[PDB]
Parts: sequence; C-alpha cells; structure tokens
Amino acid sequence: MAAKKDYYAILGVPRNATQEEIKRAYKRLARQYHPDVNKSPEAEEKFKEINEAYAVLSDPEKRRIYDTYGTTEAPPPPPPGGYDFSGFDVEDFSEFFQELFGPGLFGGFGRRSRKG
Repeated sequence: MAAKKDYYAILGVPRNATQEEIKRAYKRLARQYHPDVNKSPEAEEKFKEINEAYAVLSDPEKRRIYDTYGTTEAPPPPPPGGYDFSGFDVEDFSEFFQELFGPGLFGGFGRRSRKG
C-alpha cells in the first residue's frame, strides 16, 4: 500500500493506457535521465522510477498484478524466483515494487518471524 508512486503518472499515461503510448513514455524520459546526457543524483532517482513504472507497465500481465494487489489486504504474491527482472535491477526500486515482486527477488532472507 506504498501509494507514493503512480506508475502511470511517472511515465505520463492514463490507467487504461495502450502499450504503444507506454513504451514511448519510457523512451522519452529515459533520454532525459540517462547518466551520459544528465549525470545528476537528481536524475539517477527518476531513472529508477521510469524503469520501475515500465517494469510493471511493459505488459497488462504485470499491470493487473499491481492493480489486484498493492494494498495491505492484497493476497500473498506468486512463489519467489518466479519473476522476470533481468536488465532492470528491480531489487533497487522502492517499497511499492518491493512489496509486490520484492519478496520474490529476495526469497525471504534474515530468518525472521511473522504475524498473522
């Protein structure tokens, strides 16, 4: 329920956007925050968010995951390891991604207890 980042707002597309407008919405922003173009700590952070937004917005397959989940009440996500993230480095993205795909990225480390 880390409602601090609307993935659609980050790219500049509506909720029921077509994948056509989503992909070019990544491309436009990528060039602005690319380190060779713009080597600022103010850029690197947005460069995460646009790739984070597009990591979910790449397919309606992932868009529906964060749509049906993304609350505290939301059912437990699919078993760890069963996520595609190669060439994104999604473990470095923020809480809203780390609540959904993150438990699968880590696989549950620390050897911690849980409440129910």
